[PDB]
Amino acid sequence: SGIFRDVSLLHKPTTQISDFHVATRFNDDFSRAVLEAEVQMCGELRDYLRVTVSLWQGETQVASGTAPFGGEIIDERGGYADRVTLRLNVENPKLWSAEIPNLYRAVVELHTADGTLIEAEACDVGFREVRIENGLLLLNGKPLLIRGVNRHEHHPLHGQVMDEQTMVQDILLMKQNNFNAVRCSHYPNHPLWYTLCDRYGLYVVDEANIETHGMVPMNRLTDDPRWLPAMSERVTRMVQRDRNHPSVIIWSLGNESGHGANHDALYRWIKSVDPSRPVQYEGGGADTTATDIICPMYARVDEDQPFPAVPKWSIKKWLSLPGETRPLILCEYAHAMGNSLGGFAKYWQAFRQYPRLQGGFVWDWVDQSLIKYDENGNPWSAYGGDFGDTPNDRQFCMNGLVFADRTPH
Amino acid sequence: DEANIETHGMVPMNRLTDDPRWLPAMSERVTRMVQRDRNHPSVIIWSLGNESGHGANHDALYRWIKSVDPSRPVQYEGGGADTTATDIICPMYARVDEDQPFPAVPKWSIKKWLSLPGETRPLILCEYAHAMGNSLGGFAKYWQAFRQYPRLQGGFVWDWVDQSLIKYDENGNPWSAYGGDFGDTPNDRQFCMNGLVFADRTPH
Ligand SMILES: [Mg+2]
Ligand SMILES: [Mg+2]
Ligand code: NA
Ligand code: NA
Ligand code: NA
Ligand code: NA
Repeated sequence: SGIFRDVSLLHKPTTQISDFHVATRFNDDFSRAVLEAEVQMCGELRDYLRVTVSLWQGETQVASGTAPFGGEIIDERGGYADRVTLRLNVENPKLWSAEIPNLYRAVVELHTADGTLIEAEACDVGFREVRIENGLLLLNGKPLLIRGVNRHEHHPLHGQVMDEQTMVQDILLMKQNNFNAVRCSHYPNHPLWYTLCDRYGLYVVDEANIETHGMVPMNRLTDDPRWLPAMSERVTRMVQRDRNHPSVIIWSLGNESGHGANHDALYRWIKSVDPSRPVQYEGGGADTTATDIICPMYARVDEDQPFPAVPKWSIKKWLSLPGETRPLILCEYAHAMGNSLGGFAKYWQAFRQYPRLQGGFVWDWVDQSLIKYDENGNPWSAYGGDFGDTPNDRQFCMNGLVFADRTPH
Repeated sequence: DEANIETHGMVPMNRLTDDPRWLPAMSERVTRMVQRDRNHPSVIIWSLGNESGHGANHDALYRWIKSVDPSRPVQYEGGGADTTATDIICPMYARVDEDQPFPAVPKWSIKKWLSLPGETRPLILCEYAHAMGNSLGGFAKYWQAFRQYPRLQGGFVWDWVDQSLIKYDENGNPWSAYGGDFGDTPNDRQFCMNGLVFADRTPH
């Protein structure tokens, strides 16, 4: 517990950019795109106001548009007098992917028409399309093969406080070891994480901070309308914060909270507000109505585990169950606890052989061990119960491909 | 119940089946079988023939059947086993786990075939486990997969009975003959003997 992420003070003008969303849509062969930027303002609404959105590739300005406020009519009462949508055409855009993280810079200027900049906001933009078609998850029209890992935010001396050095150290090692994707198990990450994945190039599953694993049954709260408000905020606020990062390719509704009607309501909310990314969620059997991707945890390659209600079928068998057509990407597989990873090659042979098996996220990146000091003051790696904590789950916190100090296992 | 149409020896295999001038001749082989056998309850699926590639005539006859007799699915393996002329993926000799990616008409592992993008049909092999001589090795692998995958609904082994013919030696004693034993040439030698049983019905 604690104030474990940054604290900052931000000055905004009274008339200000209160939100902005960037979208990139393409023609059939990705040789042409339209960047659309919806900008909202708060404060003093007057006809002299304008928004200019400009797009840059390095020091070159590739496109630019300026418009006054006032969006299209949307209903019988008119439109949003406090919003404007700019549409910029971009020819032959450089596309973003984890393989080549090409980025542009969009600068959003709020200004008077006669030239006074009130304030400017901005973001890195990655031109890419994410869509599931005919049972395949495609990025820029090609089927991805997810070489992923789940990564908690953990430092053996600082706990849950993340620092830039550590995050960079982690991304370098991930890429050096042929990973191309990371799942934010199980909550939104420190904001710099997304910037780093956008820039170095990693596909990201951004996940709402909702996990109620200890309830019995697991959906007791998620199926209860009284908890819809608290859950809604964890999903909606994450989307509002991270929707313009190109690294985020899939939204997740949280983890191990069964399948409740509140997940269905929230799945639909995100599909309405952000049609650019698929939404996934493993709870309730990994292939419920609240997921666009079959995303089991620890389903085996050939072996079925037919538990009642929530069986974990062989992944090859799961894809062809009667009526199923979605792609399957394990949200967790190959639990790397201790001397583990036995059978890892079996998963990769399957992924390469079956088109709709598009990979998965290993559990997990780094052991959650903490540093303790002995009588002589020498450091040593501690696990559950080592701090007097009880009940505890002992070494179950160490499931990493790397030790807490980032030395590889 | 399968129409008497097989043009395996043409090059390419659908040379006649894609030619409209052969539509009439083919149509009769399909329509007159349906007219004759459509009241038999044992017939559960109609087949458009065998190893004749995939031609427009097949599509035409597939729809004829579906229109006159909706009570039975229609299958046909030619042209890759999953064409528009078949309601069942019905490959011949596709293996359980191993793909055989031949050009144009690949034979995918049956487990993978079910799940190719967009595919939803059931899979029943029209022929599998070629029982020629000392054979049937790996037969259990097919059955373990059929029981594990709902959409893998079985198959028809190739085949029941060896096509050997009896000949008699100098002393008048009978012996089992195969291709070339009658002076026939060219011939395909023992490839006519692929059965689970000998010609006289003694089992292999
Ligand atoms: Mg305990
Ligand atoms: Mg010969
Ligand atoms: Na694949
Ligand atoms: Na754990
Ligand atoms: Na089956
Ligand atoms: Na034969």
